[PDB]
Amino acid sequence: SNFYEERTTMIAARDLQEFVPFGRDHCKHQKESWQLRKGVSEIGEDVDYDEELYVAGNMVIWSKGSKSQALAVYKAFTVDSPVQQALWCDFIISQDKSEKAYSSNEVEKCICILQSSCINMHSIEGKDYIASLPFQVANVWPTKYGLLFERSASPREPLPTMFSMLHPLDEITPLVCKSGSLFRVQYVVDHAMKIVFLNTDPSIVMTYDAVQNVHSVWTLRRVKSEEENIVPELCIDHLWTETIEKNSQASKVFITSDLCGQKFLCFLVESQLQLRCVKFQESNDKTQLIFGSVTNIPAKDAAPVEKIDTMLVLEGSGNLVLYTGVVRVGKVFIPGLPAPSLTMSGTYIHSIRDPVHNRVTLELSNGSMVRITIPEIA
Repeated sequence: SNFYEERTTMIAARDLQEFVPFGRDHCKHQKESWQLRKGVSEIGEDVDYDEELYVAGNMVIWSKGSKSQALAVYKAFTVDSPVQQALWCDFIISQDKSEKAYSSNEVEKCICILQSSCINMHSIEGKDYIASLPFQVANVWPTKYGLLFERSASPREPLPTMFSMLHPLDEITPLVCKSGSLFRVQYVVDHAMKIVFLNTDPSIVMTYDAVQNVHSVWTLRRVKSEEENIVPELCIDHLWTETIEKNSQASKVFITSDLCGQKFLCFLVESQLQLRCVKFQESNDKTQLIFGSVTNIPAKDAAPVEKIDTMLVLEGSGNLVLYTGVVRVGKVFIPGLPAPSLTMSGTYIHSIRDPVHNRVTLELSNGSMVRITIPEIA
């Protein structure tokens, strides 16, 4: 007899609901995009709030609601030309004078809407900032210090390709980079370097080097007073380059933690169907990051589920698999929606997105979208 001796683990997903972005209803009527993040509840309020930032054509819809409450609040913005990009961002108002772990910078939170002609920043407190950039914007990224712009491509004096904006009314300034050697700072001018990820805490940037086909991670910080070299405000400071087969630009990047607190920086390399997960941790003197082993996890797609310290992985086969960091926990089962080897339906999960609390969106192959709950394995 087996005597309860363990062999296989199966995870019960539950609380399945059709998902259609809130903003889809409140817009003109075809390209659309959105992102979800957690909203804030009041102190000791027992409810999970979602925020959605939705974009279609000339409109941006911000909304906040709950899966448990009927009504959501929303704010619509309409501009005159197609929205290139919309994002949440924040600008430092007052720098933290304290070393204590509870202390932080006072900041001004905004919704940033980018058009061809200009950029608009709408603060939560009610200020509309209007600015424009002297060049074409390929992409913009929120950072700990505001916004970071990538310029589209159009003696020897190359124009810098990356620019920070520390306050919506301030002049933008070129980014510099510092890269350590064994045996100095300079302007970012390489067009081969592509940003793929920003994070605020820890304050880092991940880039893909399009000619050497390897990713790098950097500390994003203020320039030091030895800026003897228009003067930069921010700097990217090389931390790590992967040791690695064609290696494409990462399609998705995120941080996850396992059950015992080990963090990983994970980036999905589509061309190899791998999720590369690199351990990292803060220095014990807390001045910078330390990087450990990298693990390749087979994946078509993946999403961190932060509230419960696990990560969902979608395999090439269409199987959903739950991880905690790089340790596989088990297959995830969804009532009504079998894996492909278990159904005659042509319907499979095409992709995974919008993790908030313990819920995640599945994009299904028949066009529709479904939101599910992943239980604590805690």
